[PDB]
Amino acid sequence: GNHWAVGHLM
Repeated sequence: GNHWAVGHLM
């Protein structure tokens, strides 16, 4: 998607 890394931290 646009940014999955955001789901790992937040």
